Amino acid sequence: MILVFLGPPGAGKGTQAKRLAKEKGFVHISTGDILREAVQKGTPLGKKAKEYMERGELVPDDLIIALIEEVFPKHGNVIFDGFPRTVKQAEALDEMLEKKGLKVDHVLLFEVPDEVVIERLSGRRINPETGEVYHVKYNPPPPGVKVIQREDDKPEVIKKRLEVYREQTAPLIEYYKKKGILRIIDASKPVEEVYRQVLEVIG
Ligand SMILES: Nc1ncnc2c1ncn2[C@@H]1O[C@H](COP(=O)(O)OP(=O)(O)O)[C@@H](O)[C@H]1O
Ligand SMILES: Nc1ncnc2c1ncn2[C@@H]1O[C@H](COP(=O)(O)O)[C@@H](O)[C@H]1O
Ligand code: ALF
Ligand SMILES: [Mg+2]
Repeated sequence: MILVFLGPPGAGKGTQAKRLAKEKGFVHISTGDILREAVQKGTPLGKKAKEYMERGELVPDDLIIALIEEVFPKHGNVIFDGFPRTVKQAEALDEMLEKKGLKVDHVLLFEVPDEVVIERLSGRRINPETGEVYHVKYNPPPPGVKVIQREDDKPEVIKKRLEVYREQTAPLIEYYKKKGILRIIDASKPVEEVYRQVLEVIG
């Protein structure tokens, strides 16, 4: 089974993907997590991607396409979390998979309004050593866990990221609808309820 999680920044895609992957054995491919690792390591990819990410812009397609060619699991279940994020990325994914006799089985759209997105992102905090994600209101970190606010979760950068999503990523909703594989979830609900809806799709 190959899944794509699609939706605005802060919709809860990572939160749900991490759980589904552990509980059901999917390989989790988060382009954001992988890119943040590259930046830390200072690889050619990381050094180039950094300033796009800091501005809330997308990293250029060719870099992301190469990244996915390099890490795409040969066999077994996969969740692509935050990839694809452009039409050209989605076209590349389809081509890659077809060469392997595979296809995307379901694309889960995490629907949530802007006001909710903005609250989730402005209260998001991360453990920079593990990538674990918390929320100051909805899931605060316990004692002993040092967390930070991502630079891209600043108010002006959140604004830009939502703009970028609407212009470049939201067209994927129609791209996948027209493949017959889009499934809608209400990602504005609390975490447990979102997860129930995820399980319903993949079942
Ligand atoms: N259903 C939910 N309700 C409330 N807060 C949530 C929910 N899902 C995730 N969060 C919190 O909202 C923020 C965004 O979640 P995250 O999984 O990082 O989203 P994404 O991967 O889509 O950008 C995080 O701070 C997370 O703790
Ligand atoms: N598929 C992608 N294409 C382009 N840039 C991406 C992609 N995934 C992550 N990014 C970059 O990483 C940032 C964080 O994304 P994420 O961690 O998925 O919320 C984005 O705002 C982009 O700068
Ligand atoms: F996957 Al995001 F901000 F959209 F961590
Ligand atoms: Mg994420």
